Amino acid sequence: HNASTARFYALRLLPGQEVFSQLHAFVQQNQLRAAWIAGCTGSLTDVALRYAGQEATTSLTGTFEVISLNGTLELTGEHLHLAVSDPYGVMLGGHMMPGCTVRTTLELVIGELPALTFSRQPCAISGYDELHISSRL
Amino acid sequence: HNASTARFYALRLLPGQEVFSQLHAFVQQNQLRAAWIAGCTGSLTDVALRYAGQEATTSLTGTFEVISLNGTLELTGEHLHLAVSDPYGVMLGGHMMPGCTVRTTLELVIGELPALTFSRQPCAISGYDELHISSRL
Amino acid sequence: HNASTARFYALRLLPGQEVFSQLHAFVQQNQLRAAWIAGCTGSLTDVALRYAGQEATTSLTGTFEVISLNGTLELTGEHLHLAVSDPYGVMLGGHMMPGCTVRTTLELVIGELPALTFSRQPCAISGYDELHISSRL
Repeated sequence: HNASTARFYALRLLPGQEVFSQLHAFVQQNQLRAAWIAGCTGSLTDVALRYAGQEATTSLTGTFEVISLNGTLELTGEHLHLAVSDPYGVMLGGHMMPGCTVRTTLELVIGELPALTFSRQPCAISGYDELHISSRL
Repeated sequence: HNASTARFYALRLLPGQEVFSQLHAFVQQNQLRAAWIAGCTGSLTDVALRYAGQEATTSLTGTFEVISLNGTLELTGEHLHLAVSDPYGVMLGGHMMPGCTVRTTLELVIGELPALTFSRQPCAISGYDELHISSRL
Repeated sequence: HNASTARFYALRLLPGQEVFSQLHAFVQQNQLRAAWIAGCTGSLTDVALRYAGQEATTSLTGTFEVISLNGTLELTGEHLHLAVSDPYGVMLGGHMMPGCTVRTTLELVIGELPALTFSRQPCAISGYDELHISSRL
C-alpha cells in the first residue's frame, strides 16, 4: 500500500552553505532511503533554479526568502522544487538546482519513511527517471 | 486535543492523469478519513484554479512546475491549494479545481491521522461548509 | 541525530481571528516545544509580511488565498513564512508577521517532535537568534 510510519529530523543550515550539498550530506550521514521535505523556512543569497521545460539553469544572486522547498530525496537521488520571494514581495519558482546558498539560515524538518525505499527508474511514458517506490524489507 | 499519530503514503501520478480524480481514487482505496498533503513535487500541462474570491474556474494549458500543493482531503471532501511556475519563473496560485493534468510526474507524500476524522460542516460564520475535526473512535 | 517521532494536531481557525495569536494560543495550550507547520490551506483578509531584507512590515488588505504557510514554532518563538494569491492569481510572499486575519477559514496540521526542543539562540555568524535544536530529555 506504499504506507509507512515516519521518523523526523530537524536541522539548521548555516550562512554560506550550499543547500544541495548539505542535504546530500545529511542523507548520507543518516542513510535515508525514502525522505521528503516536511517543512522549511529560511533565506538565500544565491539561487539556482531550472524553470519549467527549460534545459538550462538560471542563476540569481540577491536577498531572498525561502517561501517553500518541497520534494523527495534519498541516498542516490532527489527531486526538489523551490519558491523564493525578493525584497519587494515578488516570487520566482522552479526545479531547484545545486548552487543555492544560505543567507542567514535554513530551517528544515525532514521526514524519512522506514518501511519504504525511493529510487529513480526510467519511465517509458515521460522519458525520464521517475520516482519508484518499493518496500524497504 | 485533536491530536494523533500519522501514517504516510508515497505515490507517483503518471503523465496525462488528472490530479483530483487520482487523489480521490487513492483516498477511496485506502479509506482515508483525515488526510493532508505532507509533500508534493512535479509538473502539469493543464491547470485548473479558482482565484481568491472568484466563483469561476480559470483554465490554463502550458508547461508548469508544481511548486506547492497543500491542503486536506478525506472520503467525502477536500480543500487543496496549488501554486505553479511557468518556463520563465512566473508563479500563479489559487484554490485547486478538478482539471489539473500531470505533465511528466507528480510525487506525493500523503499523511493520514488515524485518531481523527475530517468532515465538512456548515459554518454559520463563513457561510460555507468548513473543516470539522472529530475523534475517529 | 536530532531525530524524533511526531505527534500531529489538526485545527481550523475562524473568520476574523488573527493567525499569530491563535498559533501562540495553541502552542501554549498544548505546551509544544518543537513544532512545525506540516500542512495549511485557507484564506485571509489582512496580510502582514516582512519582505526579504526589509526591516519594516508591509500591511495588505483584500481577498487572499493562503497558498503556503511554512516554518517552525515553539513555546517562546517561531519563524514562519507565508505566500498568498489574490483574485487574479498574483502571488506575494515573505516573513509572516502578526496581523494576518482569517477571511473564511485556515486549516492547519501542526507537527510536534516529542524528542526535541526548539529554542532561539544567538548565532555569531548571522547576527540573529537562530534555531537551536536540543534533546527534550
